[PDB]
Amino acid sequence: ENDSIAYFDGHKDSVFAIAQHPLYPNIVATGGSEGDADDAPGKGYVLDISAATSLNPIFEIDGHTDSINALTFTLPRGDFLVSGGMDGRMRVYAVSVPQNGALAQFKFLAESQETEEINWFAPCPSPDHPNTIALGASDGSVWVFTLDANPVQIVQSYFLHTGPCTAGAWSPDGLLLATVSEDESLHVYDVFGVAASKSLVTDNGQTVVSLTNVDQRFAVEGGLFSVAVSPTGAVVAVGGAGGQIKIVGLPRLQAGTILASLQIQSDNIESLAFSPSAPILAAGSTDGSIAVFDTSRSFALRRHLRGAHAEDPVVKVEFVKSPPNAAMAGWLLTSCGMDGVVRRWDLRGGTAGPSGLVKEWKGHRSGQEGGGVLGFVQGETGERIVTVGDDAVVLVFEAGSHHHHH
Repeated sequence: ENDSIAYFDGHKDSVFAIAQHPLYPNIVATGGSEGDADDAPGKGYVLDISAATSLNPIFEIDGHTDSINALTFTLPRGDFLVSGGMDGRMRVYAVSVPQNGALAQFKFLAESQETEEINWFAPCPSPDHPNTIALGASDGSVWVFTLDANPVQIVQSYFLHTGPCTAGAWSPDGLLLATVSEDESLHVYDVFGVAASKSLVTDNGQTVVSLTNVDQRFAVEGGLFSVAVSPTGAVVAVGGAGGQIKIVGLPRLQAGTILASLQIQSDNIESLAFSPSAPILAAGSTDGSIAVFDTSRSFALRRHLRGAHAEDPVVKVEFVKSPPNAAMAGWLLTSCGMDGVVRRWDLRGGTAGPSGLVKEWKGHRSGQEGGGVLGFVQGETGERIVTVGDDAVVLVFEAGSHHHHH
């Protein structure tokens, strides 16, 4: 019924976004809508989960005149907290986390509003370019900013998509940024100019891969909604309408060709994740299923988990980076859905060539009752999961790998 060990009910309506500090997993920001009126503002909070039953915020994020839709702490060390709204506002806060005193301080620095609606954030993982963030917007544009020193630098502003930019993902080296659109296009941007210097950019001078609706072998009718890049940076996966997934080659810094096409599930692929260390790709669908493909076997189907979240949308799937049982590295997947449940899966099973349900966490309302889980973070080890719900609640769950035996 309710597996949570703590909660936060301060949001007045849908909690759309959540971010976790990269060094301090107890520091989590949540953001969403304060109501359904046309003029309802957005609101965010910063929480300290180490206090985990009712949580009290350590900071409040004000200034958004519409729902907060995106949050991120910057890489590598969370120097900034950035909020992004349906008002197009990007608000930048400096973060200080004193190992001495009672910790976290947050200071507003700047606001940028180059678009009307922010759809997503993705921090750049390049160690060479700290505190760099990308976003995609409803006008199809993709912006890359660096937070340094006019504290907001514009690194890139791209206008290649012609419809809403629905998702973005960096390559692991942080040199490429892959984004997708409702208009069915994929563009992979040479953000820092490295590919251009190696004569690996397309005719438009900006991308290393550009595929659109005119490319018949690529076109996914109804649009693209998710994107993920493999751990070696060798391929990008895009997911879209009708359960379709396309695998496209990237240059290593071969490029732009379709290496595999998939369509096992029946509705929008809303979430895609490559395992960080097992040769598998997981896809979550609006139809409630998760599908697992073997990346070293032409993306053969390993397992089709029908009803992973009943017949409600699978909103997010994400691999546990460093599970307590080191032997399970790369094989443990956490998912959340509009059924109001968070689940974790052991993906070793299935057809691997030459259920797997591990744990369920309940507490949110289902979509049918006005809830649904819209997002989560789970730290490095997956042992503490913090959720955001359409039922305006934030929950904290634990995996309990440490039994504290006597």
